[PDB]
Amino acid sequence: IFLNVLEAIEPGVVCAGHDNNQPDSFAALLSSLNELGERQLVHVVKWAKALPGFRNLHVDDQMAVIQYSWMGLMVFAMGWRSFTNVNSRMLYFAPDLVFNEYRMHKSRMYSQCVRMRHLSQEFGWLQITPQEFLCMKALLLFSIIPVDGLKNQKFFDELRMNYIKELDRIIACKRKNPTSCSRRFYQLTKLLDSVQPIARELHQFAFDLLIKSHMVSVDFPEMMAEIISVQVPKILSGKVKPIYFHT
Ligand SMILES: C[C@]12CCC(=O)C[C@H]1CC[C@@H]1[C@@H]2CC[C@]2(C)[C@@H](O)CC[C@@H]12
Repeated sequence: IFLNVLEAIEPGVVCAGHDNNQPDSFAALLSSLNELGERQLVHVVKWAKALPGFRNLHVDDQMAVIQYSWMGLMVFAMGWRSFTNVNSRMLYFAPDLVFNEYRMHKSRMYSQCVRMRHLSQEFGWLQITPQEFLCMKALLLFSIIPVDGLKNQKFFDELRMNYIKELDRIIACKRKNPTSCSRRFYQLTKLLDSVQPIARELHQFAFDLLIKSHMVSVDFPEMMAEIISVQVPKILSGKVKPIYFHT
């Protein structure tokens, strides 16, 4: 039943509304990414809330969890769109916002894009399964919290453990078998850990851009400006940190 839900609640295609007739300018690319950000945020919020056992979390923790994991969730899904649609050649942000080397450099985000392209490849280098992808993605929502804990840390802990057990079950139940029930787990949890450092580089980047955003003609939609100035700082200042499997 768990896999039915994830498959059933998987959001669809989200376009960024990017004008591809216009030249690839830093402000153009980042504004489109920003807008894409506002657009996917809406979806992620509706996805997370329809997640199994999500309502078991306290109200502001439901929101907290979302406002802290959104960067990680979106990159992971983006990495995945890149794998299916284009074999991780280029980064598939949206059908109308595909980044190539030029764009990557022409976004002043080259290095970060290398890491994400690198992630998309892992989906291939490991032959990651659509069912594993979904579970992994779900687990990402419960992978970053305040060091002083949430309102009801207990419920969150119950919720996080169960999701881990599921990622473990779709690695055991008949389908691909292989006693590799361990090697496969070490690797996925290893892949899961790797989205975090990538998400941090983007967190810092989004932040600096926002501070001097109007100095570079870069528009930040409402929701995005709020979360980057209110929630991301807590991550960057160390108040909220990611949960790592390996450490
Ligand atoms: C989450 C988004 C938007 C949704 C997506 O598919 C990928 C992705 C990764 C880069 C983020 C971007 C939103 C806008 C940000 C945060 C920019 O300010 C700098 C990095 C961008």
